[PDB]
Amino acid sequence: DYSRQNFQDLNLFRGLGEDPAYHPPVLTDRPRDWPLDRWAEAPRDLGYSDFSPYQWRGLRMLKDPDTQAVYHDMLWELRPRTIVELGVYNGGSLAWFRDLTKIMGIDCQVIGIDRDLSRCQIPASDMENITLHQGDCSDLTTFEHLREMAHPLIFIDNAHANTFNIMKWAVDHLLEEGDYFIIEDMIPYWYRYAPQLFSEYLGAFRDVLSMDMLYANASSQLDRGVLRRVAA
Amino acid sequence: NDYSRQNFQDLNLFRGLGEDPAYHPPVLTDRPRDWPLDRWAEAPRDLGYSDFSPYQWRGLRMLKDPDTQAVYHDMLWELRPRTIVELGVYNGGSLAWFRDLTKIMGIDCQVIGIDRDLSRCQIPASDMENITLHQGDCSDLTTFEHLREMAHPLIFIDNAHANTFNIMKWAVDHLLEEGDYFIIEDMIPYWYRYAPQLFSEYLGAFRDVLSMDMLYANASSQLDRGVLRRVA
Amino acid sequence: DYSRQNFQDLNLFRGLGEDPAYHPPVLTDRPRDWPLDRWAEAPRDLGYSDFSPYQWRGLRMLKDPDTQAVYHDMLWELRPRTIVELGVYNGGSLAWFRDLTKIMGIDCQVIGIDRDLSRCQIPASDMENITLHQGDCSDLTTFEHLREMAHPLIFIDNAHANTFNIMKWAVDHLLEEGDYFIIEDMIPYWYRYAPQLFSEYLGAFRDVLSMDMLYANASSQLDRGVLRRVA
Amino acid sequence: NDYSRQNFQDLNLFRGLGEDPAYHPPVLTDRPRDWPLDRWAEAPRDLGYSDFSPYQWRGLRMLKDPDTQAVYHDMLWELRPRTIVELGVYNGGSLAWFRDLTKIMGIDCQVIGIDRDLSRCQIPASDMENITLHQGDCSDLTTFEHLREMAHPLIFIDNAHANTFNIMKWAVDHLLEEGDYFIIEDMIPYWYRYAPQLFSEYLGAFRDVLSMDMLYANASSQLDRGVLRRVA
Amino acid sequence: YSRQNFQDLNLFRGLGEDPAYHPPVLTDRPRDWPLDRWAEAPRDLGYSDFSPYQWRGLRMLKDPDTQAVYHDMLWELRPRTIVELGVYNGGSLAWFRDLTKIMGIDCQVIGIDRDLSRCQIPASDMENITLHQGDCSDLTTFEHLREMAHPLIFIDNAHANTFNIMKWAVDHLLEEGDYFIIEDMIPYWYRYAPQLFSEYLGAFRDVLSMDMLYANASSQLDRGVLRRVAA
Amino acid sequence: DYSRQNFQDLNLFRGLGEDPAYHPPVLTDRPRDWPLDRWAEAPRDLGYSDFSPYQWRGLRMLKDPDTQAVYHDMLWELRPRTIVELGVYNGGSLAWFRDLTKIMGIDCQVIGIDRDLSRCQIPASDMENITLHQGDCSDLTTFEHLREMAHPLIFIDNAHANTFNIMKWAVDHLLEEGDYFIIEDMIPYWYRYAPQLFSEYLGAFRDVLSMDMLYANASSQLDRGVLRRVA
Ligand SMILES: C[S@@+](CC[C@H](N)C(=O)[O-])C[C@H]1O[C@@H](n2cnc3c(N)ncnc32)[C@H](O)[C@@H]1O
Ligand SMILES: C[S@@+](CC[C@H](N)C(=O)[O-])C[C@H]1O[C@@H](n2cnc3c(N)ncnc32)[C@H](O)[C@@H]1O
Ligand SMILES: C[S@@+](CC[C@H](N)C(=O)[O-])C[C@H]1O[C@@H](n2cnc3c(N)ncnc32)[C@H](O)[C@@H]1O
Ligand SMILES: C[S@@+](CC[C@H](N)C(=O)[O-])C[C@H]1O[C@@H](n2cnc3c(N)ncnc32)[C@H](O)[C@@H]1O
Ligand SMILES: C[S@@+](CC[C@H](N)C(=O)[O-])C[C@H]1O[C@@H](n2cnc3c(N)ncnc32)[C@H](O)[C@@H]1O
Ligand SMILES: C[S@@+](CC[C@H](N)C(=O)[O-])C[C@H]1O[C@@H](n2cnc3c(N)ncnc32)[C@H](O)[C@@H]1O
Repeated sequence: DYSRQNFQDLNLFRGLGEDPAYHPPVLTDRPRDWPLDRWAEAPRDLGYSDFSPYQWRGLRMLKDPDTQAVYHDMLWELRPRTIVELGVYNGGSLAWFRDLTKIMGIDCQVIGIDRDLSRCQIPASDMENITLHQGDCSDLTTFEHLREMAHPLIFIDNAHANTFNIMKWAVDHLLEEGDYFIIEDMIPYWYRYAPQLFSEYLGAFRDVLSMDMLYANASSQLDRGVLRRVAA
Repeated sequence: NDYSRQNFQDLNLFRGLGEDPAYHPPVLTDRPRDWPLDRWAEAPRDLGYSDFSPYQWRGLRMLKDPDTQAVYHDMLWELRPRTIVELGVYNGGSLAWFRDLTKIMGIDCQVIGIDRDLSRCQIPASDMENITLHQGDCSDLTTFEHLREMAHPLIFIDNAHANTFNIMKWAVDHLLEEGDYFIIEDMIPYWYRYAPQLFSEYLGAFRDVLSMDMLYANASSQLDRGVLRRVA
Repeated sequence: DYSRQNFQDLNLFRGLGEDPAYHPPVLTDRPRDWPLDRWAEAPRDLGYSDFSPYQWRGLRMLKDPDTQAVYHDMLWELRPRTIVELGVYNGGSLAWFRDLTKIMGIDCQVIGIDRDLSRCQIPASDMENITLHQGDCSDLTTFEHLREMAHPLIFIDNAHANTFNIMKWAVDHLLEEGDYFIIEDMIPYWYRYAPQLFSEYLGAFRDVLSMDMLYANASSQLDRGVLRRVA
Repeated sequence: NDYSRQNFQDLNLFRGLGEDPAYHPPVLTDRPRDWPLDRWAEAPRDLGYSDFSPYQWRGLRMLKDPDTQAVYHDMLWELRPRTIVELGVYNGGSLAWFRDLTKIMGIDCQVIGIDRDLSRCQIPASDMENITLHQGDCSDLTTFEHLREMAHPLIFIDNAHANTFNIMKWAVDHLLEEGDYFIIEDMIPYWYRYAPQLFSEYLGAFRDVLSMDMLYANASSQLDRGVLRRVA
Repeated sequence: YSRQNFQDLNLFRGLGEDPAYHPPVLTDRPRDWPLDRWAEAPRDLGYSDFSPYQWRGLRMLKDPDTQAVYHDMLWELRPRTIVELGVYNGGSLAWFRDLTKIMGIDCQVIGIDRDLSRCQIPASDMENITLHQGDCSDLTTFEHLREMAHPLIFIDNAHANTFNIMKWAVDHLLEEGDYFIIEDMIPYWYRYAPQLFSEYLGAFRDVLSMDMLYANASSQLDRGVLRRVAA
Repeated sequence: DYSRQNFQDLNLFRGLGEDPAYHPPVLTDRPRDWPLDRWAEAPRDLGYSDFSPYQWRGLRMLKDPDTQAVYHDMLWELRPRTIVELGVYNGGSLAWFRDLTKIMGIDCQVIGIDRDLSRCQIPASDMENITLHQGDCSDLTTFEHLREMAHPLIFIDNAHANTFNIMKWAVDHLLEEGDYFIIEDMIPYWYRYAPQLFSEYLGAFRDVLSMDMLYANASSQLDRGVLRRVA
């Protein structure tokens, strides 16, 4: 029935899905064990929904395998001492960045920054190398607090509110040479909707930032949003 | 160096809309408008401008694309609605359209337009016969409690997408009679990716009161599986 | 039925279909009302032939919505007083130009020309500002007989017969600075079969005609065929 | 003013035929015919000329593309035809091809050409063995009587497409035998797209006497769904 | 199954299990589809489109698009001698001979291979074709033939030791205007060894050239048509 | 020039490439730093050969990120105490498996096998729990010399010789309920090249092995190769 129900806002779920806990996909319309003597007879598509079906030790990943492939290459090149996500959801990306700099012999500090850090599904006792922080984007004191951080640094942006003042402040009071400011997912959508202003705003950074063309065309998500600092 | 001699804005605002609600025509960059016929074959065969939201009607911007337009023609012609409503307004270009078409078709419709910010609206006052703007939110349902029993048949369109199931719930129990439509543009395919289970339920609780109208349902990218009506 | 039925030269319908009168599409492999408790299991395709579904007030359209949006832009910018369609079929294009100019507030006179106006479907009543004309294109008296038209103006060829002579006449006798001559559909085809002869022809007009590259690439049907007097 | 005194031949004449029935091989424009191997990779990968009707056979043009040819090759092998009829000659390239193949295959097969206009036929007289041309129109069925009952089996091929069903009618009642082919190259899809109802109803008529040969019928773009043959 | 031996399915790579031509068979539908249900009939081919091709009851691994190219090439440059290196069932062999026969070309076909046993050409049908057993690794398999008339086309369908074989040809065989072609494999050699293939290939700039008329005209011959240049 | 040089049989590089050591991509047609005042005018294509540009801590990877996602999910479910790569080339996938089971907290011992181990690239400082063997697949001795190892067990065929015969001995002598046996890459090629046999051979194992549909369709490389043991 409809007349006895109250509905949520499914907008809260965009680019995220329902639940930050991992769901292990199950098959509906086929047996896991397909009989081999009917090999050709078996269906070729997935079996389940390919929305965001990507995990890391039972923790959901918002970055697809290609975006992972990029971040791996980038990490192995820069040996980044600090990696700062800005937008956390379930924390999987944080548990990845840690687990990865670890086997790379990079002693790295991974920092999450979300105003709501309650969706984090990481075990209490898996949090070696990590520092969370609560703070809204429209206030720049949030980011000052972490200025005595080792370099090289990679600032990823995954909320993307007040991003441009965060960039202006970054350049003016944080990024050393060849540190990465990365805007994930949205940059093309800003050029879709607002071409005149975007091309002005980005174009203002002409002399301090620049797109890194090794990584910038190498994944759907990072497409055209990977930046770093120059000498000037 | 233009970075610090500028204050930057929020550009998330323009998502789906574009920076200016007033119509500006396309202009050409890499070609002339007047291609010489001696070199007809040399002519570039691509468009020449942002294919984002080029469309228009009588000098006002239009967000419904030509296919969508088409569908609402066939729809209006078949149904002959005495009322159409547009939750969500922006430049009010689609209101002018709905009004002009019904007029040409001999239909005595009244177009309504419910926004919170009508300031963007662009129609000349002098050209507003059979159009009414109401202000208010999609959160609380009083915005709609003053919508009189206007004439039927009646088409409801959601374009804001906020609390758009509680507004569905109100429309079914208070307003829609047989044959009346209720159309969620744009958003139904994204809600289905981001919540396959929850959406399939919320939507299914209208089993006995609403059916998707296949004739128009799969005939536009914007109206894609977002066209519903009553059969009580 | 093979030893009885006699047949209709089915080439007649090449391009237009069987019935010039509109008939809404009906479903076949479907209910119209798909149940919402099965929303995710409903077909995604259209469910009816997408040949020419398009219409304008019970009249057939053979200008897909995209082409429709082009001429609209064109009509808005130019504000023409005359729009000569050439080839009528059902006259859906006729009524839709007169309707559209009407809302735009423009004093416009639509004129269809065709060797056969017997499939025109326009209601008797809805004929304000539409002047029909009978005559073959391979007769240039079809064109002389025309009284003087007002400007600015657009000339649309959908008959694609003896078209280059008709370009010669129109330039010589009718078209003014800024006026369009628009060949729908056919340009790429001629350029596919006779590329050498097509250029020869098109290129003669280099001093009197240009491709308006603002509209020229904005619709399959108008693909590289929107011309107008640069003068 | 090159237009003032240019004799404008009617361009509709060349529909799917071209300017000239005489074969002339294609010609490079933007690229040297011999490419230097030092710059191998920077050599362009697009054809070079117009893919409109590039094909040929012994200096005669071929309107039947290689996909269509393969089909005819397999059908000639299987059927070992004793007679083959073309309705619509043009340059008669297909006429030569059909005969040259039947000779190689070791098949006594008279080839026959029918056309109201045989002035474009390019087959030299010295190479006319086993090929009989025929002046005549489609409308007039008298034309087909003097097919002096040729030997079977037998492939009828409609390339003219005029009064076609009224030829089919004749052929069935007068010329075809258990296994003989009646084939309509190209049009069948276009008639279905233009006259959906009347075409099914017309094609339905020949149900008892004819079948589509599903082996060949989906086998080339040009022969597509128009390879028919005598059942029972 | 536990006392079974399984063959190397890589022996059948790009060839298939049987060198004989058998004709395709429809499983899921009738050969004779009924005309009342014409619109419901499958649009898809109806069987495996991997090497479905044949010439007079022999399998053809050259597909139609490639045959059209070789025809143009034969017709233009009447060759006195064609050389396949790679034979399989010999359909390319008896094809190359048959075309030359209808063209009035006095042309000798020769096929060379370490394995001929898979050849399906009957003895009655060997006129002007000649088989040879020899290995690529060994260059002395080839000098047997520098008493062969020109013009000459020389196809590589084997892919072993190719670059050494090319250089033997350029030095000891090809006269100006003659063809050496590599079917299928150049584009994979470029994929796999960008730097080494470009080298091995650009060594022959002073003696060979990519024929641009014949090169981009099939899948199989992609960028492998080469010929001898003016000295 | 050519007549001096010796040419490696370029087919040795089929599916692998020239250098087994990793090298990072190098841009040719663009700077690495594109200026922001002309962001919109930058190229959208990659900038290098997408042939096999993937890596893992300085070692090349021939499994693509898709395939690496499937192998993750698999490991995390099975927690294999033994993985067996059959074919090794640069040893990169050998390491990746060892690295990943390690951080998952699994005590898994990775095993590679090859006829040729000289290409392998893994530093000995970083060799923990990786065991190599030399041996042809040809010879069933290669495997009988393999010592007992712990389950659960994934057995990957990445080299594709004698692949079915190996499967037979794997089922008889090595595999156990729940253990895998995955033929990466080749199975879809064997279906096109040899359908009749490929089915008779695969289906001969119907009683013992099954296609794990959860992973067997989630990667173009693993596509329809993922088998697993089941009583
Ligand atoms: C939208 S999610 C990340 C999704 C990711 N961009 C994707 O689609 O792949 C970003 C997180 O940042 C938080 N967030 C949004 N705006 C913020 C702000 N202004 N300051 C701090 N956190 C914010 C949200 O609560 C949310 O959990
Ligand atoms: C997609 S635009 C409207 C499109 C409009 N029908 C047209 O085509 O011209 C979305 C509109 O919804 C309005 N809107 C967004 N959130 C709203 C809310 N919570 N309550 C009422 N209106 C809202 C915005 O002001 C905006 O004008
Ligand atoms: C394609 S239909 C018209 C299309 C329609 N007006 C539109 O806007 O899309 C072409 C029309 O031109 C007519 N026609 C064909 N040949 C003609 C000729 N030689 N002279 C005059 N009219 C001709 C036909 O009778 C037919 O009605
Ligand atoms: C497409 S061409 C022939 C194609 C050629 N047979 C082939 O191999 O594909 C069409 C031919 O039909 C002929 N034709 C057109 N109308 C005809 C008619 N009414 N009666 C007989 N032949 C006609 C034309 O002269 C023209 O040569
Ligand atoms: C692709 S098939 C030949 C294709 C066929 N001739 C055609 O025209 O399409 C490959 C052939 O090359 C032969 N071959 C492979 N390696 C060879 C070598 N090293 N020496 C001689 N022949 C070889 C094989 O015996 C096999 O017959
Ligand atoms: C696709 S690569 C293996 C990639 C491997 N997964 C990795 O990255 O670690 C193929 C390998 O199979 C090996 N190989 C080929 N034939 C073989 C055979 N008959 N016996 C053993 N190894 C063989 C080759 O030497 C080559 O190293």
